[PDB]
Amino acid sequence: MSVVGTPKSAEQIQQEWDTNPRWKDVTRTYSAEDVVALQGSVVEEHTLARRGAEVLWEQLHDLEWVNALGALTGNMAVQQVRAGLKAIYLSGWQVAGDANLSGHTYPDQSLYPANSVPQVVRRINNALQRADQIAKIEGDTSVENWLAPIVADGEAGFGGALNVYELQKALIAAGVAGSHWEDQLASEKKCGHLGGKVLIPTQQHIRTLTSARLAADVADVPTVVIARTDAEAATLITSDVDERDQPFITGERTREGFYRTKNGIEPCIARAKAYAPFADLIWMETGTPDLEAARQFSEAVKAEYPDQMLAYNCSPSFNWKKHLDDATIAKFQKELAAMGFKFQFITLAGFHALNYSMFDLAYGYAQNQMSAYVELQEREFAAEERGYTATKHQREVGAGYFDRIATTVDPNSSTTALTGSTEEGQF
Amino acid sequence: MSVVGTPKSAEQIQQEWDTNPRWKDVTRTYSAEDVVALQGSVVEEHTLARRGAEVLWEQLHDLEWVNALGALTGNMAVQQVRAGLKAIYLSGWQVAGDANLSGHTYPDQSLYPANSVPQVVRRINNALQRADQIAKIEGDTSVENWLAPIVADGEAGFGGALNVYELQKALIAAGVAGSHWEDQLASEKKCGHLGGKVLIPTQQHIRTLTSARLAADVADVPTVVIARTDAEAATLITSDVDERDQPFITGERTREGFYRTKNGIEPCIARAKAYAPFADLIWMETGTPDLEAARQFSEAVKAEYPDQMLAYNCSPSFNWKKHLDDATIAKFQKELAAMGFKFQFITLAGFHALNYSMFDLAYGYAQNQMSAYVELQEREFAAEERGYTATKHQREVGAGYFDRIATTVDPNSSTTALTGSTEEGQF
Amino acid sequence: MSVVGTPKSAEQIQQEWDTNPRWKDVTRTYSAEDVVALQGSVVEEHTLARRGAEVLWEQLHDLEWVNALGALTGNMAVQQVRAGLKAIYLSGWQVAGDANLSGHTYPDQSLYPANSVPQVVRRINNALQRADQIAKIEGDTSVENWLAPIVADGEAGFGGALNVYELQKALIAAGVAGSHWEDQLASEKKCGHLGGKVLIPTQQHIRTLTSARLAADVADVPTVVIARTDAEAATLITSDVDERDQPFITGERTREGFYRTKNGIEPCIARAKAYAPFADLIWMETGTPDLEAARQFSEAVKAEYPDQMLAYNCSPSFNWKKHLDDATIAKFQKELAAMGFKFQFITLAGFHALNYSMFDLAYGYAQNQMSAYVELQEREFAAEERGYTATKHQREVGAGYFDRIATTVDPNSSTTALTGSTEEGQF
Amino acid sequence: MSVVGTPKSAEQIQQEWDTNPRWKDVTRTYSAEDVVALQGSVVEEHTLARRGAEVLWEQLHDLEWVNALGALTGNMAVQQVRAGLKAIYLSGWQVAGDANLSGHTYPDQSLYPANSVPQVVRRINNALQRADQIAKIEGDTSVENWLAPIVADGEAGFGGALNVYELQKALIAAGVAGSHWEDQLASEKKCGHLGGKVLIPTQQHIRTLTSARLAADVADVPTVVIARTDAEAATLITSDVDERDQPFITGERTREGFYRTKNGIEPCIARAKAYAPFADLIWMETGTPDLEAARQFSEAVKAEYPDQMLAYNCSPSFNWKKHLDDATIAKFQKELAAMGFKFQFITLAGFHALNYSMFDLAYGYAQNQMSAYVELQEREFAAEERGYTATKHQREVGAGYFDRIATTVDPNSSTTALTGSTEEGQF
Ligand SMILES: [Mg+2]
Ligand SMILES: [Mg+2]
Ligand SMILES: [Mg+2]
Ligand SMILES: [Mg+2]
Ligand SMILES: [Mg+2]
Ligand SMILES: [Mg+2]
Ligand SMILES: [Mg+2]
Repeated sequence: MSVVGTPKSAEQIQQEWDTNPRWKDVTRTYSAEDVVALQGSVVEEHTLARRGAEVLWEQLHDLEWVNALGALTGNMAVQQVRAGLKAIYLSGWQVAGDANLSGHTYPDQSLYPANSVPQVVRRINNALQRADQIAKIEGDTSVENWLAPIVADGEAGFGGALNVYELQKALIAAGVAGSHWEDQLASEKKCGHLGGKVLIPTQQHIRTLTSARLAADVADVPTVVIARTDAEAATLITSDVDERDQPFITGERTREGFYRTKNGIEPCIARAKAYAPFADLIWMETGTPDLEAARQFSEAVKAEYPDQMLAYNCSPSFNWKKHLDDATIAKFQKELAAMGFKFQFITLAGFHALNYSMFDLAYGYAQNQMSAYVELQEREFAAEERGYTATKHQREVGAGYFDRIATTVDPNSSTTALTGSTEEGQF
Repeated sequence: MSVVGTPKSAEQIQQEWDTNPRWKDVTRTYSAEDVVALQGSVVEEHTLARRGAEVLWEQLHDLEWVNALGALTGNMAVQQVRAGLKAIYLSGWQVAGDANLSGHTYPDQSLYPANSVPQVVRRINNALQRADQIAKIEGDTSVENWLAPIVADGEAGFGGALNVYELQKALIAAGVAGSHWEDQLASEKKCGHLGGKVLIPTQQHIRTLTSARLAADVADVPTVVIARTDAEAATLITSDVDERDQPFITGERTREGFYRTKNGIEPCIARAKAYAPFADLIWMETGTPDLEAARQFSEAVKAEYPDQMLAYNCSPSFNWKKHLDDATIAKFQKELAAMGFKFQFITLAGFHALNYSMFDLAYGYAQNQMSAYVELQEREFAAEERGYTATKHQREVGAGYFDRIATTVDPNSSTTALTGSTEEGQF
Repeated sequence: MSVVGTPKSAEQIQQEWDTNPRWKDVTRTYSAEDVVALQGSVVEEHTLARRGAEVLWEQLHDLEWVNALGALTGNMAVQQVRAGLKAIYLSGWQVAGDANLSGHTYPDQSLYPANSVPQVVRRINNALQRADQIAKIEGDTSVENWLAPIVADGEAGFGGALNVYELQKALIAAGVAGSHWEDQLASEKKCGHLGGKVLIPTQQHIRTLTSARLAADVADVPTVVIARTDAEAATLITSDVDERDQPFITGERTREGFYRTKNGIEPCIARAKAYAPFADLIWMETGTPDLEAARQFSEAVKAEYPDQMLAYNCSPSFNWKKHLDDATIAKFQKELAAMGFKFQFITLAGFHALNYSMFDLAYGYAQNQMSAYVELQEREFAAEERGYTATKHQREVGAGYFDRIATTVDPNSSTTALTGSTEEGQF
Repeated sequence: MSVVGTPKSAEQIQQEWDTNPRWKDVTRTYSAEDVVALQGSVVEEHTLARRGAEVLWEQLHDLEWVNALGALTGNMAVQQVRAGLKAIYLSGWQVAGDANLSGHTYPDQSLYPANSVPQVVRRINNALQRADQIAKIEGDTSVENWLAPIVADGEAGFGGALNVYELQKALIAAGVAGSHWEDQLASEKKCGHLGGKVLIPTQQHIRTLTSARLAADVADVPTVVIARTDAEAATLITSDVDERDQPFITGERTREGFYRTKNGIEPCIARAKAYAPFADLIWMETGTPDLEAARQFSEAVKAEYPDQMLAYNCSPSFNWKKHLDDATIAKFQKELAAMGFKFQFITLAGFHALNYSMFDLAYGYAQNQMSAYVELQEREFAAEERGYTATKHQREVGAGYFDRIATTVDPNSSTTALTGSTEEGQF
């Protein structure tokens, strides 16, 4: 028949795990033969997941740090990369608020359908691919890599280890470069800066990270796996079964049967160390933007795992100027990078950028009608020396690219779009 | 064996068409008994489509005009209402560019799946409903009508009269208030400011408008029907069958078999007059923002149909200051409204606000990291004086509303969200 | 200013609760005031949800029993109603196997996206509405109610009370007549006839049944709520916090933190008694089709709630003729109805009818090609005596209905479908 | 900065076109450079579309003929392969009737959203992959190739050449092996055996076929392209612009402006010869199942293109025994295969199998309840002799495969599914 997509043998997988530096301090408690046993007789190639994960991993080592902003539409990711950024962050909060498959607006509590983040990963890749296609026919080489790696939110996995597995597999099918997984109970998941957070036992989250790595291995892509702990603020945990969690149990219980637990940096450091063999990066959620609390967490973890890369949420859920002055804000990311926070991200940047700009425009328009919009259009013209291109919305969205398709099919077509447009005539 | 949703009698519908001022100069070439024959034995109520269409009809007569901005996400629509706007425009261009069900970025050429605009109508209504629910528990009466009427883009119907019918039916199921339909060939559809436009015969567009009205009648809701002509710039038409079109046919053909046709305001005036018995509002696409041309179109149509309301596209596809001075720009919508342009809209407002604001934030972030974001957050704090609420993003997307559900189910729940949040603590 | 969809006042809600016999023995632990506070200023009418819930309720009291087959496509439900059944069963197992929004084939473990069953509800209603519409234009009175009530699977709620609330809300929006809810941990959910099941505490399932009733009340519809218990086979429970479950707790614990518990009919009886004030019907999963065990459960429950209706899963996961002779199989559902099992259903009827018929067809087709298909067509022709209509597939699917739309829009249309069809000329 | 998915060079593409026998008689009116120009800087690999197309092309040359049945769910394709079939047919008609993204039941008139068939391609592939995964862990080698090639319906492209391009690209991404395209007007598209069909000019369908090859070239996969002509029965055409269609134009016109045209075998032969350079297989719809008419068509076409493979629709829209005796029926497909009809398919097999099997079961269940279902279950047990496996529905849908995933993550998990199941205990 055909040999397309034949899976590798267990031995070839094993040699890769033994010799490739990518897997240096990666623990897999399953075997290579286990991976092959799950792959069927055909392995689909996942081009964008492979390329993204590779590029992300190199970047995490070659750059002083990799930073990103949350993107919830395709055009958002295109502008992030046009503006120079080298990675995209796919916030689950933002998907909950304004981009999930239920169509509803939700708080950040794993309420939306579990395939919602994968769909947005696919959307962002499609949008980047379109900018890449448009840049090629225009000879625009100002952007080196349109296909920036995407790091996406797996939340608490929407259930057990098998829901984790399927989420990761879907994320990879959509072309994700990395994914993060937090040690909360899925059925009570919260934004790390909301209350009512409930942890799961340390070993249960190790199962989740093992499942996330298994799905990437079965899919044969080196996806970046990020472990997040919410132990800094959570005062509840589902069980005391795990001996590593028992030191923090207080004995008090809730009507639901949850266990009260002592929160803070101490559970966070211990969970980071338990997750380290199972995590390419480690992220601890914090209550404030504090370089000193971050140094304290960082140093402890590298004390046992010196090569362990970390990740930091520069969260809009912090009132930044209530806590830091302008000098500290301006150095914040650079300082974190020195401590080993190699991936830093503003989770809700898209939500705030979108909501503020539309309120600003709409309130102007409610008072001044067209004068309000022309101010925006003039700001857009001005931004073109900075590299902005979306003022010409027709080309920005592919009109010239689909013209090229139409003339490739029929060079004499009288129904192409850009010729005779007001964009060609006024821009 | 229930009375729920029993359809009306023919006589009942007929009497409504005869007596309700809503149908003053509305021609239906089909009968009431034709409508009943298509309704089965159960007629689903469409609450939001009914309320939206009735509210929209009133505002078109009570206000001096109705204006709106394009919205491509739910949060966008929420901010427009929060800022005082009383209607939402749902642009098909923006759906093609950044919000359609294929996942791809597309030029405005009817490339996306035909149920994409219905899905966004449903999304916007869900979002406005969430805001309405939150305001109610917060005792916030600052907005009188959260459920602003949505006017949505039907494009060229994505095919024949039955595709038109199904699109209108889906728009109504999602809660649309009004829909607009243009006289282009669906297979060659363009943004009215792109080239390569192909008109369809006058009678074929009357068929489209009749099908949109029938679908609203069968759905038993008074949807506002908007007729759009693209004849100002189109120099192609599919056929010379219609005697009303023949005066502008030149006899030149293209290789695809299209007919060349003399473009300009004269064909728009003739098509407008032909569409007026079938259209609640009439919309002529133009190539520049020109108050004198608008007046010429308006007076010509009103000479025959004095009560005929018009709609105008304040298009971002115009380079506005290259054509008008700030004085005229400032008075543009007010002047148009006096000529009878009672619905005016900026089609791509959402695209440009989203793309510009993200490029701006990202560009600063690339050079100054957290300092660029804190600037945005401080702008958001400032805008609270004008009624902005999204700085508190948790309550904005319904964290307090879902807490209320949670404590309604279990008042002693230990896992509610706002108590202990950094938002409760820092905002 | 509009009165469309204005919410009721708490007093109206209270009076309906106190006076409607629908709510005779129904406990609500929240107030009518609470419900109103969640309704915003507009309540969408849910026509099919209201009509189907009312029809379902009346049928449960007017017929000896209501039976149903699992349906996973719209055409399936149409054929069930055409063949005389009076309710549709919407199996979550079948959705996981062959009709969920991930696009993947899954075992029955709550792996698919949580809006999947709602989408199939909406689909089934659309298909029944089409059959209804066709029947009207055909003058076909052979089916008195095409819109048969749909009873759909809400599984273990896909998370907490809030995930339950959103699933019930989406089911109602899609037009469901009733939904069922089982006392398993969502993250380890199983088909009742699979091993490895984990119970939640009795109170937590009461919270679920309360959440489901609350969403029905906030959506202003009398949805039938079914409580399912999995305690006949489950030997694991998440916690020993509820004193009603402690008598069955052994005290040993698993690595996951689960508690071993003594399974069988006695925990089912106790749980059923605890659920009775919050469930319109009660369902205990069993390991075999056994009338004697069903009698035991019915007698025990009814000894305290004599008017409590029960549901029974006539499961294809039983090897029927391994456990009963043809005489017992023939009387099975009649005997169950005499014991109060008023809703009875074959969950996987659609999966087995679909899978066997296609294997049988394809096997014959591989062997004798067209001869195998002609055998099917001839059986279809022979079934017309019994009322089968789908041999004429064009009309079955609405070609004549859309011809009626087409000729309503344009009575002179030269592109209608059934005239000149091979169906008109060969059938 | 990665070599993953680096596009081939134009010279590499040219060499394959010049030297690979797959492209022997394939005309491309565009260039290899035009293909690279559209590829961006990264080309995603489409494993299933590549493997499927390669297997399909091989099977069309190795086997006496390749026959298929229409499949509208994943389980349907699984049973077709289990029973020995080597290809799957994906019918646009069936998607309209029971499996499209609108949720509605439609007649076969391109009413559904244009990404519906790609979604079903992706679904079928997912379902075959799961059967493949299950077979591997079961040690089941009874099926040589679970990933049977999929031939899917592109209808009339849902618009112009760019709609055609996007549908082919979406079909490829979902993993299709071949796609067929008909010379009908998209806005008036019909099932070949409905009336009211409108042809488009010969050259316009060459543009569609060229557009379909271009998309496969840009996606770097050798998708099989089938050309369908509806000219046997269609009496209307949009235009007389093409001199190849003028021999049949009568001069009369309809009120819509369509041209009446003389239908039959003669325009079909002229159109097949025009399409042959742009089609891997050629299909003419017929009004009856007639071996002599089929013979005449093949001989006339092969008279000029001796190697041109043909495709034939064994349509359930024929009343088979009304036209043919059992002997002709039994030999029909073999006879066609000797004429060059290498792909033969029963389009609506799934619709009729699904509809008849559910009516039959439900009618029996209405009369005799469980006796009727046990009759089916016993037939399923009996079919196991023939290779049927779905009586064990738990493993059929992957309960064993997900158990293997669960015990790869945690070998001592206490929540696996098949151990303790009734399927293990009773089957
Ligand atoms: Mg998140
Ligand atoms: Mg590590
Ligand atoms: Mg538009
Ligand atoms: Mg009018
Ligand atoms: Mg179930
Ligand atoms: Mg009760
Ligand atoms: Mg078809």
